[PDB]
Amino acid sequence: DLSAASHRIPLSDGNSIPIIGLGTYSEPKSTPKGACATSVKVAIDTGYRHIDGAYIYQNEHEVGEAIREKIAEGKVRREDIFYCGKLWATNHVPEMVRPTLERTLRVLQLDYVDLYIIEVPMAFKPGDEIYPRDENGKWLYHKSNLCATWEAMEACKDAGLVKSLGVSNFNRRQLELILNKPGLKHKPVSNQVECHPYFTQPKLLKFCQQHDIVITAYSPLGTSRNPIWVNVSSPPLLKDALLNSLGKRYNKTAAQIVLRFNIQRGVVVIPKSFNLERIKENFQIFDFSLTEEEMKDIEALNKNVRFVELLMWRDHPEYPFHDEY
Ligand SMILES: NC(=O)c1ccc[n+]([C@@H]2O[C@H](COP(=O)([O-])OP(=O)(O)OC[C@H]3O[C@@H](n4cnc5c(N)ncnc54)[C@H](OP(=O)(O)O)[C@@H]3O)[C@@H](O)[C@H]2O)c1
Repeated sequence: DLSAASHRIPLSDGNSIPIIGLGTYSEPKSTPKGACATSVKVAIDTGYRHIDGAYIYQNEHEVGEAIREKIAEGKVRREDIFYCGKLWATNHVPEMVRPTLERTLRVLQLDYVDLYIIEVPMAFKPGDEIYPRDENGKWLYHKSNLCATWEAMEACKDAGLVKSLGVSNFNRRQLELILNKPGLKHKPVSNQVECHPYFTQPKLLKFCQQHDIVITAYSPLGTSRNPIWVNVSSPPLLKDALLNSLGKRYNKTAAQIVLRFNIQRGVVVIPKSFNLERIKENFQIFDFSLTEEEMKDIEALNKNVRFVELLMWRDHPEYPFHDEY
């Protein structure tokens, strides 16, 4: 059903989202300028029609530069491109939601984004710094009011600034808080969370599917394993015995195996790569399919261990990882 030329899956609001997209986060200090723009351009030439980014990644202007150039030359129309932006923790005050989205539209130099999501359920001290802390290093938190923040996101869709609304790093409770909100206008159509063979999100996936919420697997390849924030407790996902074994069977890499695993179960994948060859490799997942037995053996690889714990904020009231899901 899913092909390189056509792999968009339905969202509950009547829109659709390409099942594979290009992630664009890259460590600022160790990433050449223009690398994100080049990659987005290569991704689009390869066949990607979905790009995942965020203002705090500090390269949203490069993302816009690439999309606009590809539109300019006629490689794609704006409508063929799906861009997802994110609302960071220091911008959850209702009055700041729209101005924050507008800044991103100005950075991208686009009239709207296809998907705008609350980046994390935790609210931080409003200001310039994206990581608020006093002289003692104590993180400056802000009282979260997801319901209020959501109503402001809704107003943004009403103004035509965004086609779909969603969330990221939200547990069942935080999702319910919105899904049961009195007078809910636009339900979240997506929840972007860590998801791969080592963290399959079995219960959260069921919950979301139950409410017609599509899951977007971030860090679908198990992260770049940067110790600054990545829990390296688990061995490299792409070095996994079974994943590499199955790869040989289909003459595919473990990366292609894990990506295929998620899209075959209806989970959107947004693998990040700024490497010409790997960008292409990750897209070649429509010419084969895993058997029901292999799908089961891969799912059986789950360890219930996150590569992204965000432990520095485990004391925040809205930390999403205490609950079982
Ligand atoms: N919303 C959130 O809270 C959140 C959190 C984390 C990530 N995300 C989003 O999800 C995207 C994906 O996640 P992520 O960047 O953390 O991780 P990832 O996509 O799981 O892995 C990326 C790492 O894998 C390498 N890689 C890419 N393709 C590869 C292949 N075929 N074989 C071997 N290595 C490969 C990349 O290096 P090269 O670039 O050199 O190929 C990079 O070091 C982000 O970039 C971002 O758009 C969202």
